[PDB]
Formats: sequence, C-alpha cells, structure tokens
Amino acid sequence: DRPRFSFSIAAREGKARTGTIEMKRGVIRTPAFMPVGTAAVKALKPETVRATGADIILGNTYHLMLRPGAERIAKLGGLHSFMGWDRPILTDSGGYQVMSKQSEEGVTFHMLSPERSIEIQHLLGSDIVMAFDESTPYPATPSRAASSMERSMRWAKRSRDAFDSRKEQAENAALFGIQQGSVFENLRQQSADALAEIGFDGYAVGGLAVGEGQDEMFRVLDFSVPMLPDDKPHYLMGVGKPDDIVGAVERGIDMFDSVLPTRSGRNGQAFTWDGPINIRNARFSEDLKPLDSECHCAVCQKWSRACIHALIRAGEILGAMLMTEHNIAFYQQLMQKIRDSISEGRFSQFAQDFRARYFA
Amino acid sequence: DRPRFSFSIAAREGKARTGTIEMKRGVIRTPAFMPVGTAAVKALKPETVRATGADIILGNTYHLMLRPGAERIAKLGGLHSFMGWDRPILTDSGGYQVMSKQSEEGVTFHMLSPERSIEIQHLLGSDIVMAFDESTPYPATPSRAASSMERSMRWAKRSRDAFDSRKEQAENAALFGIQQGSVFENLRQQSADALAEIGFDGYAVGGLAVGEGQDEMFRVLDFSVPMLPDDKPHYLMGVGKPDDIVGAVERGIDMFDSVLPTRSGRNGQAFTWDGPINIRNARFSEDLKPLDSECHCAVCQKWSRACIHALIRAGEILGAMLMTEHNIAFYQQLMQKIRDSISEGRFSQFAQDFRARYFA
Ligand SMILES: [Zn+2]
Ligand SMILES: [Zn+2]
Repeated sequence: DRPRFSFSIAAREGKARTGTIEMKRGVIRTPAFMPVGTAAVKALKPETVRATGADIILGNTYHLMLRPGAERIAKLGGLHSFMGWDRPILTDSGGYQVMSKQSEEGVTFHMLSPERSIEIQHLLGSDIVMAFDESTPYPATPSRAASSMERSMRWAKRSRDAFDSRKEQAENAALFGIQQGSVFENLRQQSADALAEIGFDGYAVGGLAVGEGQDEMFRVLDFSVPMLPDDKPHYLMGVGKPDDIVGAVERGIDMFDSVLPTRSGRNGQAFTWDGPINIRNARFSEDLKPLDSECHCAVCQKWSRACIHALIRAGEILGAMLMTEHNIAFYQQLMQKIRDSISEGRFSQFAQDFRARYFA
Repeated sequence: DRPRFSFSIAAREGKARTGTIEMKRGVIRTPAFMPVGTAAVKALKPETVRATGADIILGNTYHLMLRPGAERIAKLGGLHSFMGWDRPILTDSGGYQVMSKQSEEGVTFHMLSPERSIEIQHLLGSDIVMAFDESTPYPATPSRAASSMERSMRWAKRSRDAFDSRKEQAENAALFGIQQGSVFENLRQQSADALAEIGFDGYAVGGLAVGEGQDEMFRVLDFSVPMLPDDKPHYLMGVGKPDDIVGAVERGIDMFDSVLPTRSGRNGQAFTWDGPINIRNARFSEDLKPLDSECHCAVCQKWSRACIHALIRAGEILGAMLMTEHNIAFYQQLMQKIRDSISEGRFSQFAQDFRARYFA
C-alpha cells in the first residue's frame, strides 16, 4: 500500500532535515532536486533522467498549456504518459510565466485563475500541485509587496478549495502553498500564518531568486523558513546554483528545481566539485580525465573531457546530451552527499568543505 | 565545351600511367579510385564524399534494380538526382550480383540480358556503362573458363549494339568491355582481340579478385593488361586493398572500385600508411594522435584516435561515419600519391617505400 502524501523526517542537523516524501507514484528522498522536464529525440530519455538519481521531475504548466495544451495532454493519458515518466511529477501554477487583464479574478493572455490553474494541473495529472499566486516584482516597493502578498493569500484559499472540489485530485495528489511578503519579515509572518490556517501539504518560499543576489536571499530565508510548519516540506522554487542549494538546506529547505543543469549543458558548461568549467576552453582538448574526477555518473565513467570538448566544438548534439546528463547527475550526487551528511551529523562540515573547494 | 569521353595520358613509368578522363559531367584523374555509392541519413553526404577527393562514384545496378527500381530512379530524374551526386557515375552491369533461367539469351531471377542491362543503365543515366558478361566461377575448370569467356564476347557485342541504338546514351555516355579468360593467357588474348575488334571506350580485366589471392592476381595482370589497347583506360573491378591497388597500377591499371573503405569503417577498422588498425584495441583509448599521422582528411584534422575509439565503443553512428570518411579519403590520398609519383618518375620507388612501411 502507498499513501497519498507522507513526509517523514529521519534526521536533523540545525535547520537542515533529511527524509522522504512517500506518494502513490514513488518515494522522494529529501532534500530533493527536481530537474525541469519536457516532452519525451531532442531531449534526454526519461530512463536516462531516472538513472541520474531523480525521484521527481517538474512540468512547466504555462508551456504545456501553449503546446500541446492541457486537454490534449489529458486525452493522451496525462503528463506521465506524455513524458514517459511514471514517478511523481510536480507542476507549477503557470502564474510566474504569465508575468515573465490582471484583476483579482485572475488573468487573461488563454485565461488563468486559481480555479483554472488547479483544473489545468488536474488535466495534466500531476502529483504535486502548486497554488496560484501573484508574483511581486523585483525590486518591490513596500506597497507593491504588501499588495501581491495579500492577493496571493486569498488566491491560496481559492486554490485550496478548487483542489478539494475534485475527489480524484484531492485523494491522489498533494497541494503546496506559497509564502510571499518580499523582504519584509512581518509580511512573511502574515503570509505564513495565512497558509498554515488554510492548510497545505507543503510550503514554498516565493518571491526569491528573481535578481536579489545570494546574500539577500539567504537573509530572507533566515527568518522566513522558521515561520513555516516544521513537519511539512519546504520548497525553494527555481533555485539554483550548487552553493545556493547548500546554503538553502542549511536554512531548512527540502526541495529545489532549476533549469541550470540543462541550460549549462546546452552551453558547454559542466558543474564540478571544483566549480563550473567551460568545456570549450583549450585546456581541455587533451584532458583525458572525466568532466569531474569524483562524479560517478554514467558520462564520467566513459567519456573524457577531451572527447566531450571535441563533440561540443563540432556542434554534435551528443556533446550537449552528455553534458546535460552529467550536470543533472552531478546535482543528484550533491543532494545525496547532502542527505548522507545530515544523516551522519556532519552536514555543517560538509557545507564548509564544499564551499572551500568549489570556490578555490 | 566538354567531350563525351576523352582519355589523355600525361606521364608514364613502366606500365603505370597517369592522366585524365574528361566527360560531360567532369574530369576523372587517373589512376582513379571510385567509392561505391548508395542512396542519399544512413550514409555519408555526397558533398562529404566529394570533399574526400572522389571524382566519380559507382552505382550497383543490381541493388538499384531491386530498390527502388530503375524506372522509379528514372522518374526521380536519374541516378545523379537520386544520389545527390552531379559528377560522373559508373554503373556495373548487374550480372555479377545475379551469380553472387541461365541461357545464352540472358537470365531471369526480374530479367537481365545484354540489352536489358544496357537499358537499365540508361534509365539510371550513368556516364560509364559496363557491358554485360558471364562470370566464370572460381576456381574454374579450363572447360568452364573457355565457355564463359566466349559467351561474354558474344554478349559484349550485344552490349555494344544495344548502347549504340540509343542516341541519347551513345552521345552522352561511354561503354566499357570486360576481358575474360581466367588464368589462361591464350583465352585472355582471344578475349582482348574480340573486345578490340568490337571497340570500347575502356576495358576492364574481369575474373579477378574472386578468391584467387594476390600473387595469382598479379601473375594474370602481368600478361592480361598488355593485351588491352594502350590508349584506353584499364579497369580492375572490385579491387581492393591498398597494396592490391599499388601493384595493379604497376601493371597498367587505371581505375578501381571497392566497398572495402566503407566495410572497414563500419567495422571499426581504419587504413593507415602503417597498415590497418582496429580502433577498438585498448592501445587507442588514450591515443591523442589522429587515425593516421600524415592523413590530411577532414577527420584527421580534428578527431583523435581516443575519441573515435570512444564513439565506436559506444556504438555511436558518428564513429562509423568518421571512420568511413577517413578511409575513403585515405584511398584518395593514396591515388594522389600514386598520380604524383608517376608524374615525377618516382612511382617504382614510391611502391617499394609504400610496401616496406605498410607491412612493417
Ligand atoms: Zn559526471
Ligand atoms: Zn584521415
């Protein structure tokens, strides 16, 4: 038997936690990195993405709405059938890409509201559904940030009720709420209280990674994450670089997603424990070592820097495929070392060792 | 203005010759190697084959008859349009693959005769047409070899007349006759006299490279090639390994074709000036040198043994493409060094240097 959504914390160190989310389509090890998915020849195969270590992938609701459309994905059997991925899928609400009519009802651009966003995510058949919120701009006036937070909370309630109105969705999926409030601690507290009063399966910290820089993002995390319910997962959306991830786990974040491994891989850039490298650099043309000396991904078991350099410089799509697979696998190995070090009570030392070497 | 078929000898050394065949679709430098073509994603691009140095490619009439068929190729505009190759094309008669009813009329298996073979080659629109002959088996009884030679000469006359009956073919293409007679000098002489009496644009030495070994092939060439008209091209069909080619040029052969560069490339084997190599061998996994140290093909300008080794071992089709391109380019560079050394009167020394190093 498998539960709808069950978060268990197995070990803690400071604010960091490691554990599992059990869902009907599988178990998610936390802290978790979710690669951002696309349709299943122009992308990695889903078995390849699974083999990198990913327990869950993300679907971009806005892009799926535009092509091929949510009703079409439903007729094809849902997003799992469409993507060839049978493990859990999280979908965002589509609201951020709308920004990236505009009344309290929702927006038209296609129409999106709390109710329509929840309905589209049900048509996709995703396992974790994000509430529809309003993104405060960056930077945000204290006036504008107060406005978008309060609208987001009324929309979070509407998301809650829309989700609960479909037995098939409410019995089989989970719903996450999104805290807003920008850099204003009192707003963040009001937002957290509102979401906790409504009740969600997990809570995301919104309004971050939108240009504010890491020091400010960390300062906001420092007081925002403790406000959320301790016994539910904490999600930092769209983050990020490896050092962003490590420091966010130090501050209590359990879940992450980012296109960065894919964007980097397509641009000829590989993540390594010694920092990112540009594989086109001449120093790699005769380098017989793998992309990363310690990475145990399938690419680093077989391919040298020299030969990936050759593929990338020739514009062979295989080069970008190999880079992307390694980058996503590197991210999963980072999450695994994070999980292991929390379990063994040496995560704070892991983070310091990681930073000293990554920025050396 | 461009002539139908004009063979000019520019320089000689012993029995070896170098020169040009001018045809309406281009000039063929001799001695020439003709790669064996196929349809134009599962093959090298025709611009790639041209860039290796090939002046003319071969079409396999029997395979083209079976798929998509000669009438279909004609409706598509002919073999040049079908293959994306606008330079000269030679077609064989289809008769050897028939072996590899059977009366004096021809054969049924589809039907092939001197007349039908010439007609199919006209439908293909090829520039050099081979007469239809009868292949004596290997090894051949002195009885069987006498029979197949004499039938071939009657069929050579029928080929001549069929070709001459179509103004469009006779004014724009050329026709080659094929000497037969197996290892019997008197038969070879009878065959040569018959073909010279009929008259052809060029003459092939048939019945060789069918299992007899190089020493016997060379012994037959020694007396067979001098029997053919000196002022027309001499063609040794389906030959062969680099050392076969060098020794055949020493004996007066001007033209060659072989699937060997392609078959080798698909099997992970590369020709080099130091002999062929099996790129899968472990010694190449860290070898940063190109396939051949002196080859100036596009592959050796960019790719290392190590990375082609990696591609081949992974089963990436790019690996086989690169190997095949290099092998066909290596063959063209061999022909160019042959042509250059004859022009400079140092071909006999070239051949000895070539053998000492290729078999070292
Ligand atoms: Zn790797
Ligand atoms: Zn080469």
